[PDB]
Amino acid sequence: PLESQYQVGPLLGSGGFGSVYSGIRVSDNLPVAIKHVEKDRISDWGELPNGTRVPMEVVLLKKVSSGFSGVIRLLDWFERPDSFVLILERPEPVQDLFDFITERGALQEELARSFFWQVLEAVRHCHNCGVLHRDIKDENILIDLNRGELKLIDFGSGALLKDTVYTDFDGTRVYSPPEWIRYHRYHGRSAAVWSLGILLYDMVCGDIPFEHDEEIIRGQVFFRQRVSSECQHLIRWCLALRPSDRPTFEEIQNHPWMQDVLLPQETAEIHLH
Ligand SMILES: O=C1c2c(O)ccc(O)c2C(=O)c2c(NCCNCCO)ccc(NCCNCCO)c21
Ligand SMILES: O=C1c2c(O)ccc(O)c2C(=O)c2c(NCCNCCO)ccc(NCCNCCO)c21
Repeated sequence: PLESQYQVGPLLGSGGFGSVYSGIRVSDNLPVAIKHVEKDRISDWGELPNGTRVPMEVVLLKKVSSGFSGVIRLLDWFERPDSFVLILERPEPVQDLFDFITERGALQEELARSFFWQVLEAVRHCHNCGVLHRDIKDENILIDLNRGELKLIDFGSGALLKDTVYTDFDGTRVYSPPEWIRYHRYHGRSAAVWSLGILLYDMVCGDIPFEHDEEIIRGQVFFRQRVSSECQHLIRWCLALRPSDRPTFEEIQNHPWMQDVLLPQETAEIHLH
């Protein structure tokens, strides 16, 4: 039922997470992405309502895929003998935020404020649906080039949101909070806020702030680019060393720098058309 309902196009990516292909649904020609994950490499399983044994990513994608948001939706999934196959939305034309920043260098503040805000909305929606992504970064963000809408993509290192400590981490190191580096333990919200601080610095600086553990643990932030007294403050607050000194989502979104965000459409008009 799988290779009959969907027509595979070119490979889009591959790596730790598996392989992703461009796809068309025959039913009607909606762009889709086809994500192959091999059973052997799944470290983390869950179970759906009806109680089947699936990869966590599927559990998580299902909890966030209801209604609209800034998260790319799971349209359907299939099991095979050595792999799971996931059918997801595909914006058209699309480019990931990594390449986007790579191409234009640092982003104008107005453009960063728009993008960052949309990320905030997406992460809120996930936190809301009891999901924690745990790997927010430029390359897990797709941009729908036409509508100026951002979308989150890879739940592979995700986990259900819970209020107790986490002692496993699979996201990228350079993006991991100092409490992880030092103690091999973190809480979800505050660690998300840290990575959001990394994401924001990246957007405005062209680059990430820290590379090596000692730089992460030190937590000192240098700007290689002109950035407003105020973005610098928000970035620094997100990257506070002590988790409890970081802002909540709400405080981020009420930050002076987050005022008068653009809508995605006008963002595209001004910065993508
Ligand atoms: O295109 C997707 C994609 C999609 O279109 C719809 C849903 C999805 O879940 C994906 C997707 O997961 C994807 C890639 N996997 C995530 C890489 N994460 C690295 C872990 O740190 C890795 C690469 C990838 N290709 C994006 C296109 N990149 C070139 C233009 O920037 C994708
Ligand atoms: O994404 C990584 C990265 C990763 O995903 C996994 C392992 C890694 O070691 C990196 C990484 O080193 C990296 C960058 N280099 C760090 C040096 N910058 C601060 C000076 O210490 C500098 C930038 C960077 N991200 C690219 C940001 N997007 C714009 C493209 O230039 C990375």
